[PDB]
Amino acid sequence: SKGEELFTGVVPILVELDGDVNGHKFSVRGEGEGDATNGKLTLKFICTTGKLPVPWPTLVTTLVLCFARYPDHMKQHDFFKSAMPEGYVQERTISFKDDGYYKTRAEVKFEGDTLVNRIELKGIDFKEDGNILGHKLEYNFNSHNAYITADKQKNGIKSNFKIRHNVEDGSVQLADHYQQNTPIGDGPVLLPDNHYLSTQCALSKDPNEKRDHMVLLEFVTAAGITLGMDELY
Repeated sequence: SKGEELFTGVVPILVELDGDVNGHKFSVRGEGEGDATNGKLTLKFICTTGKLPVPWPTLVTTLVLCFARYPDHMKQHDFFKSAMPEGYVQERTISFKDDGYYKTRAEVKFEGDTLVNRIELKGIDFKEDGNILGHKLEYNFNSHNAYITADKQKNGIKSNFKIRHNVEDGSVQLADHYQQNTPIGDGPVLLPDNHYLSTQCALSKDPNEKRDHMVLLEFVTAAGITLGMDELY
């Protein structure tokens, strides 16, 4: 697979989400670019339907792991780029402790020169004045490591990880993520050995933007695979 050759430069990104949480419907559109050589994402997201009925941090994980920086000695473990340009399906259940859950299905694939992430999200069983529908979470996103494992019986990968959202009173809201990715095309994909992605996020606002929005700078770097001494020649 020569999919990783599509990420050697800076690649434009389009994100489209349609969401429905407890019947509160919304849409999000994001645009920016990704620089996989540095593991860098820079995106700005707009809620095109007005007010976002959930906190922006709860959508960060849903809103393009093909831009992770895989170190040279781990390039053979990069499922996400190997599926390109045809892409992969990314499905999650995100269970908020003591509250509701999101179900998401996304297609991540190239459309022309642009990497597109197109998502359908459904949220169920939320408390209308819980931390999510009640907008009680701080506008930030802690650094976090997500373990990747191969899912050979589906020709893809899976991952489980806990996101810990800061609550405005000082408590923590757990978002338990269960994730599965499977290729869209029939070409060859890389099934990785066990490793993890290390992610840092900086969330900001655009001063000249009146719509409900999120400016996002994110770094994703792969790690956790023993870089031995044979790989030195």
